[PDB]
Amino acid sequence: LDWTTFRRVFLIDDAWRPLMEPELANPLTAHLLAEYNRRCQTEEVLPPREDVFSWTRYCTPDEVRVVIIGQNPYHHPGQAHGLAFSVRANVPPPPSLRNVLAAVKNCYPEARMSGHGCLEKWARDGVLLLNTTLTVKRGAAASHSRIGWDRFVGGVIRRLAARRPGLVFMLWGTHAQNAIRPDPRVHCVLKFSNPSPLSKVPFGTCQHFLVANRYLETRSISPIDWSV
Ligand SMILES: OC[C@H]1O[C@@](CO)(O[C@H]2O[C@H](CO)[C@@H](O)[C@H](O)[C@H]2O)[C@@H](O)[C@@H]1O
Repeated sequence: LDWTTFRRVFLIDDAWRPLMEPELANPLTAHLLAEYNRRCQTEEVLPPREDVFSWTRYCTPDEVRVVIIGQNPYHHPGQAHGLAFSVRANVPPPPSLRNVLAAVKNCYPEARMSGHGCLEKWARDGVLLLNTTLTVKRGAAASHSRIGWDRFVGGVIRRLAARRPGLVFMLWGTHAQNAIRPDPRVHCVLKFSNPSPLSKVPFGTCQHFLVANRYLETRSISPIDWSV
């Protein structure tokens, strides 16, 4: 597994090399990539290839201030673009994203919200929106959850966390909470129910956005402007 080749294939930004290159030495990464490629040859896999690692482009590893974990990408064309929860700018926010934006609006009654659900602005500001499974077969939710992305992604998050003391993690729902278990004494770990529409627990009362900024300030880190 060669870094230059891998980087070129997925248009990965090079600032992430120290965090991702080590993952290429894990024998299981080769298996993951061969299976991902096998899937792309036999299915309409989403998001498009050039977007699978869009999260490496919006900000560098040292700019990450908050990590929000997702599960699987949207499986309808035109929705997913490589970031957890986010959808392309011309797509009315699906239920889970609508729920997240509503909590944001409840936390910040004055925020000037655009009404769209493209979280590129958050990503550029260092809010890492990462799915534990990066791809999916069109029309079949979570269809790629067993191909190996979760270990690769978890590895990257682990290296990022060791490199960076003081991160805020927002772990929403069971799956997110089981996949990433950051040292609570080194990082601010915030848990909540799932913004997924299947949850019968309202996501609207989530105050993580406010809690996160108070934490960042105690660590002399600039707060996040959550408007979007
Ligand atoms: O439902 C109206 C409106 O309420 C919001 C804001 O809290 O979310 C609630 O309702 C959803 C179902 O429509 C739930 O899935 C969600 O958990 C709950 O907080 C908005 O998201 C929604 O537009």
